[PDB]
Amino acid sequence: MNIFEMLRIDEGLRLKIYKDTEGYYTIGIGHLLTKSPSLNAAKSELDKAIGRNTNGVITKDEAEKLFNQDVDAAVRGILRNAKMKPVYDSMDAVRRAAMINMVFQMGETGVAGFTNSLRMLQQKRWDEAAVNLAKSRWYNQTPNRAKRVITTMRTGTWDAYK
Ligand SMILES: [Cl-]
Ligand SMILES: [Cl-]
Repeated sequence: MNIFEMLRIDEGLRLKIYKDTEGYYTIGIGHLLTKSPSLNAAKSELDKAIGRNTNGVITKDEAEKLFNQDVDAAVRGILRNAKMKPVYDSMDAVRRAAMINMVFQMGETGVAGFTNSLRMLQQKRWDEAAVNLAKSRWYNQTPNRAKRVITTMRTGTWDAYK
């Protein structure tokens, strides 16, 4: 298991524009296109991203290319974030993967405001952080996924994903 497989499980794969859990236009493996209500807008954003006239449908290969770029960007966002980087650097590999999953889902910004959880994580106070992370809108909206990520962070193993 690794970040890629892990996220491909949490996000799924869809080759036609779809609405995500928040009602936003998405495609591929969790690639958010736009927070706007317009599909035309979404379609425009897709075509710019892919570099062709897609008409709202992409191939598997294209989905994977967006996904790779998105994972890469999530990492780099963490490393560039003054609140997040030291937390991340302090952790082992499995737990770093849990953190990338979160930033992938919620944006660097969204994750950088879990101040309290970040501190506990950095202190290696796992059960506590786990409890704190569940006290969030994130957990109340997408509970099944949040638990998976939260157990991974908690245990530092991939059991939630087997
Ligand atoms: Cl893009
Ligand atoms: Cl979920």
